[PDB]
Formats: sequence, C-alpha cells, structure tokens
Amino acid sequence: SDASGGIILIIAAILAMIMANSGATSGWYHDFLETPVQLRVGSLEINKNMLLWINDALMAVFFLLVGLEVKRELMQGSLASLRQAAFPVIAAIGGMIVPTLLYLAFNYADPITREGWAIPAATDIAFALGVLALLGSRVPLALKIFLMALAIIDDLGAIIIIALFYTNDLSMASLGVAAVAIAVLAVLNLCGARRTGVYILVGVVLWTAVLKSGVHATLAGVIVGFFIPLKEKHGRSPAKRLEHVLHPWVAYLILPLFAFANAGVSLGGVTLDGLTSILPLGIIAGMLIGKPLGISLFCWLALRLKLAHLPEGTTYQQIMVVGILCGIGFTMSIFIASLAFGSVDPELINWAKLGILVGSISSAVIGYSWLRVRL
Ligand SMILES: CCCCCCCC/C=C/CCCCCCCC(=O)OC[C@H](O)CO
Ligand SMILES: CCCCCCCC/C=C\CCCCCCCC(=O)OC[C@H](O)CO
Repeated sequence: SDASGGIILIIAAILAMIMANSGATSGWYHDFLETPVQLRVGSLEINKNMLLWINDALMAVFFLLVGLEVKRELMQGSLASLRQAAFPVIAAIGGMIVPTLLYLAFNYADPITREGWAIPAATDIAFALGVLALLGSRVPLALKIFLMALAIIDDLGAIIIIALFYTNDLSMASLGVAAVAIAVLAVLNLCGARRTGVYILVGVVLWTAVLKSGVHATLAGVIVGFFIPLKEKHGRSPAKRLEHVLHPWVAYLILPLFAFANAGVSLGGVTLDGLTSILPLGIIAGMLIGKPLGISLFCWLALRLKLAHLPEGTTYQQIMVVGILCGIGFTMSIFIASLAFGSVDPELINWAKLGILVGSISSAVIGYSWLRVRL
C-alpha cells in the first residue's frame, strides 16, 4: 500500500497544479478555496475559509491515525523502551534542530517569515515510505520502522511546539472544555472501555471545543488516537482494528484530497530570483541540507559515543539515505506552512509551497538515487 499510496498522492498533487494553472479551472479553484464559511448548529458559530475547513477535517482524521501509530510504537514498537527509542529519538532531534537552524539562518530577521521555522522540520510519511517501497524486498523492514518513527516524532514535535506557541488563540472556556474531555478519555481508558465509538464521540466534542485553533484541532485527533486502548484482550484490540480500517481511507482518500486542495500553485511570475528569496531558500536549505545533515550527524554521534545502537538489520549508510528521504516534507510541510502563514497573505503561502515543492521533489530524486546505490 506504500507505493500506490505515494503514487496516488503525486497524481493528486499534479492535478492540483493543473487546476491552479489552467485558464479553464484556475479561477474556480482559487475562488472556491477562499470562500468564507460559517456552519449553523445551535448557539455555536465559527467562521473560517473553505480551505481551512477542509484541512481541519482531513488533518483531524490523518492525525487520528498518527495517534494510533505513535501509541503503538510507544507500547509495542521501536519506542517501547530506552534501548530501542534512543536512536530514532536522537535522529529526530537532529532532524528538528538542523533544519530549523538553516531556515532561521535566512529568515530570523524577518518577523513574518520566521514564523515558518518548522516548515522544513516536517516529513511527508506517505511520500517518503512510497519512495522506500520502490526498492521492494531489498529494503529491511527495520529501515521502514526507523523512518516511520523518525518522521512521526518530528511531525508531532512540530505540531506540539506550534500548539504551545499558539495557546493564546484559545479561550479560557475552550481550554476548560478540552481539559474535561481529555480527562473523560483518560478515565474511559483506565477503567476499561473498549468500544471505539464512545472515544470518537468524546473526540468530536474535544475537536469542536478547540476548533478555532487549527493546530489544536489537529492535536485533538492525536489525543483520541492515543487513548483508544491497544491491549490485546482475547486477541483483539480496538486500536489495532481502527488503525487497520482507517489506513486505506487515509492513504487513498484523505491525503490525496489534502494534496489536491493544497499542492496547486500558480507558476506565472515565478522566477529564479524569486526561488532564491529568503523564504523558499530557507525551506529548500532546510530540506536538502538540514534534514540529511541533522539526522546523519546526530546518529553518527549517538553511535560514536555509545548513546544508541543501529536498529538490527540496518547499516549506517542506509540511515543516511533515510536522512535524505526525510527531506520530503511535501504535504506535512504544506500543512505546517498553512498553520504559520494561512491567515497572513497568499503571496507568502504560495512561495512557501513553491519552496516545499522544489525541496521535496529534489529530496525524492536524490534519496531514490542513493537508495538504488545502497540497496
Ligand atoms: C514537545 C516535545 C516533543 C514531543 C515529541 C512527540 C513525540 C513523543 C514520542 C517521542 C519520545 C519517545 C519516548 C520514549 C521513552 C522510552 C520508553 C520507555 O522506556 O518506557 C518503558 C515502558 O515499559 C514502555 O512500555
Ligand atoms: C514553547 C516552546 C517550548 C519548546 C520545548 C521543546 C523542547 C524540546 C527540545 C529538544 C528537541 C529540539 C527542539 C528544537 C525546536 C526548534 C527551536 C524552536 O522551537 O524555536 C524556533 C523559534 O520559534 C523560531 O522563531
């Protein structure tokens, strides 16, 4: 499902680029996405443009899946112990620090564009795993597990740090209702509730309470995915079945719809001097240099001073290639960019997207080349 998921994602992005650039469709594409919307449901109203609504829904579902996965990794997978978590965690710290530092090298003096610091810290898990899948049985499963954990730690870390920066966007009552909802999820888990539906219902309450803040609405999905029990009772667990049923819908519908609504950008007026502007160049440097350099360097240090061990079945060369692949930020990076610039100016988000596209495509091509050499 990895290879076909990546291919369908790329098709949707190409269709977006066609929509945003052809005279027959460009007008409607942009006008529809820009439309202000307010949904009627009692004494509870909220105003957001069409694209933001779409992204909130799609990313709530995607990060519900991310929540299930990270909980499974912390309880059963490669994050279930210090011994196994050391290497992916140190790698993710590097993949966070170095891309941010290279982005801010260009953008720290700009009070507007510095808000996009996390853009090249993101990794498009579907795209990167799809490029891995192109080598088939030559890829050690441990390498895929490593890439998955790395990307999820960086993506969740970005979302969480941004959420902490954005807390002031929520009201006292919103935070209160959210706290009570999270507490209900916790007691449901600790007591032994195993029907997925009850968690989903309390989860939509949590999601609506923090819906004014897109990043918090996204984090709500993670929280719900985290508190759905994973204990294998009689060979069954609601988290396993939910992840299994949800994964195809995310890989084949949610993420392609997101890419179709977000990856299309006009190419008229774009220039070589425009691409070398601080915002797109900071993104490109973060992805093409920051990601592989941070991941490889922090991993090398972890191994040399014996802080961590290579995952069995992998080599350090393979880890370096994964470091390149983690520069494929694509849809996750576009989402981070919408969180930073979405409510500021269309020129900013479009140039951020152009930078993301150059960095992502270049990371994919270079990573696949090195992958063919090493595997
Ligand atoms: C804002 C800060 C960044 C937020 C980043 C979000 C991602 C969180 C997961 C990464 C840490 C992994 C923790 C691994 C801890 C070791 C696990 C352990 O030793 O626990 C033993 C226990 O038996 C277990 O079942
Ligand atoms: C409210 C902030 C709380 C943050 C607590 C996180 C602590 C985790 C540290 C280890 C991972 C490395 C994290 C490095 C994160 C990049 C630096 C950063 O977040 O600051 C960028 C700044 O916003 C540009 O304007």
